[PDB]
Order: sequence, then C-alpha cells, then structure tokens
Amino acid sequence: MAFSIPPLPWGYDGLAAKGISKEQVTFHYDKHHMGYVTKLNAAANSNPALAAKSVEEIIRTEKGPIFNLAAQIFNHNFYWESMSPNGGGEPSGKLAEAIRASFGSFAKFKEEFTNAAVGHFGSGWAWLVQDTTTKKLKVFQTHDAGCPLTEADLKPILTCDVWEHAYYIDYKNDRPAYVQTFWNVVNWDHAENQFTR
Amino acid sequence: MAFSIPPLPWGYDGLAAKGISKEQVTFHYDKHHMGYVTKLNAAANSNPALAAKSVEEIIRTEKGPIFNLAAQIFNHNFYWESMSPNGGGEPSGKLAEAIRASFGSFAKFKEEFTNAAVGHFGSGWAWLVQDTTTKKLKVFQTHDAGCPLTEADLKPILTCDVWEHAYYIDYKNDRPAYVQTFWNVVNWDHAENQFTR
Ligand SMILES: [Fe+3]
Ligand SMILES: [Fe+3]
Repeated sequence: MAFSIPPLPWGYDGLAAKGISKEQVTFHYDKHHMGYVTKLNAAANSNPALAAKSVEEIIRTEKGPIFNLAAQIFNHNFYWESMSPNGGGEPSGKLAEAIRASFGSFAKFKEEFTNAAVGHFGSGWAWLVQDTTTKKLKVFQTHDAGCPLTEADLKPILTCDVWEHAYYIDYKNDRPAYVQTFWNVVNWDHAENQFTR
Repeated sequence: MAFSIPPLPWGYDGLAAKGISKEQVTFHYDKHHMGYVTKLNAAANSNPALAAKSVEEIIRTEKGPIFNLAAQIFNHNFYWESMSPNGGGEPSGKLAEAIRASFGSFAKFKEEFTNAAVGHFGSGWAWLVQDTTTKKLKVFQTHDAGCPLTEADLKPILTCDVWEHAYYIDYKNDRPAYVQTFWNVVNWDHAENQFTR
C-alpha cells in the first residue's frame, strides 16, 4: 500500500487559536491532501515500478496527472510544516541574516511574499526558496501542482498554499486575510532547518 | 465608470431550490464576479482607450492581468446564463439534434462534459462550444481565465465554472456532486439561443 503522508504536525485543531479552524484543516488534509495519496496509490496498484519510487523521485522524473499527485503530496506536507501554533513574528539567527542579505530587510521579504501569495491568479503556491548555487533566497511562485524541486538549484524553505480550498472555509474569497493569518503561523523553526540543510 | 455586469438572471436565491444556495451565489457574484469588474474599472480609470473597449474586444486583443479580468467577466456572465431555476433535463429541437449529430447521443455528450468538468485540474471552465466552420459541437476546457473567444472559430454554447469558489460553500471538495447539480440547472433555452446565433 505504496504511499502515505505524515500526520498533521500539530493536530486537526492545532491552528484554530491562530486563525485556521479545525474544519478548514480537516477538509484540507482529509479530503484534498489524502485524496492525492488515494489517487496515487490507485495508479501504483498496477505499476510496481511507480510504487517503488519516492514522492520526490516522482516529482523529478514524471509528467502529467501522476506528477501532479506526487507534487501536491510533497507541497502539502511542506505546507503543514511551514506553519505552527507557535509560529509567527520574525526569524532569528542564520535565516534572519540571510533574509536581510537577500531582500534588504524582513519587511521587504514580507512585502514581496505577501504580494506573490495575494497576487497569484488561479490555483498555486507561494514559496520562499534558496538558490543552492548562489545561496540567495528568493520569493518564487508555482501554479497548480508546480514544485520548486523540478528546478535544479532550488531548495524550498517555506510555502503557503493559495488554492482556494486552503482558505475558503475560514476566509471565503478573502485571501488577503488568509495570508495575514499565514504570517501569524509561519514556522521559522522549520524554515531555519530547511535553510541550514 | 467604465464596466458593469448584468444582474443575476434569476436573483441571489434563484437556484436554492435546485442545489446552489443564496450564500454560494452571493459570494460568487458579489465578491468574485464583481471583484473582477472593480479591478478592471481601476485599470480603466487611468486608460481612456481601455475604458472604451468592450469586454469581448479586450478578450480578443489584450494580454496578461487585463485579459484575465475581462475574460473572467465574460465567463461568469455566461455561467449565470448557463443555469436556470427552470433548467435541467435534456434539450429539444435543433440543439438536441446537433448534440446527437456531434456526440452520437445526449448521454455521450453528458458523459464527456461531466468527465471534463470533474477532471479539470486546478482552476478552470468546462464548455460546450460550436466550431463555426464545421458546425460541429465539442466539449472544450479552459484553464484559469481562458476563454474560447481567443480561438477564431469557437462559439460558446454553455459553461460550468469549476474554480473551487464556484462550489466550495455548498459542496466543499465534492466537485462531482456540484457537477450533478449543474445538470439539474443547465439552461437549454440559453444554449439553444447561443446555438442558433
Ligand atoms: Fe491544498
Ligand atoms: Fe467563478
């Protein structure tokens, strides 16, 4: 039973106190996120070769509907880890310095990331990524199930899901208020560990 | 103040007895549909030439965010017309015959359209269109704000919005159930009129 996903890092109701409700997290994880696993497992049932590949291996090598499934699996995993009930505020140490050295300031990064997340048209993802050659951090968008892992030199640090299902239950059309909530839950512990390796 | 949209053909609660609630229609129309109009009016404020263009002219000639706004305006206008509190069932007369002449049967058409609507990944639109050269009817998908008017010989007949905001209030993740509701409100009167010209 080929593919699985980790449990939510902080439980179904983990972000309720900070603006992402138990109901919002339940539909998103149980229906959307697990739905991809379900569909991937069905594809894997008749293809032993596919079943033996990691989600990351699939993202790097596959195309079409099967790519979208693995990509969405990784993106959602990374999304839940990008948030915490103890998130928010600004980072410190290595990451905070790197943000300054790439964006000029935290405020400027926050502006660019907000503008990317709020401005994305249709279904997609706002990322903080690092260029592994230059070591520069950048804001980076993907559309639909796009994933920075398909680009040779990009290492994801953080992501915010901006598909409508990520926020529709709590925020309806109001994605700006959702993104403001993302800033209150953003997990700098996870981001720092991604940055460091 | 340059652009406007028609009122809902059948009122905010018009489809509530057939599976699309007042709430769902209110957010879709008041927030999403009218939101495009507001954003297009802001672009038109400083650009008298754009302000004097029809939405269809913009769809055929402009590119980028301004295209997306006009195309979404047209597409949503067409969507509301594509439904009716008196819709559902099967067409009659000229359109019913043309459906048979293009798909082999109404059932086959319905299967193909349902598969398109349900299967569309990310944000988009399922359409019935006519090729104005061959006269043949086809199921045709657009992604994001894509609009059949950008292709020379396609005339739209009907559309179902499959952006998550179109169904998320009433149906959450369950797009299949939403598409089944679409079949109960589909407006053959609008379809027939688009077909005949
Ligand atoms: Fe999602
Ligand atoms: Fe819509």
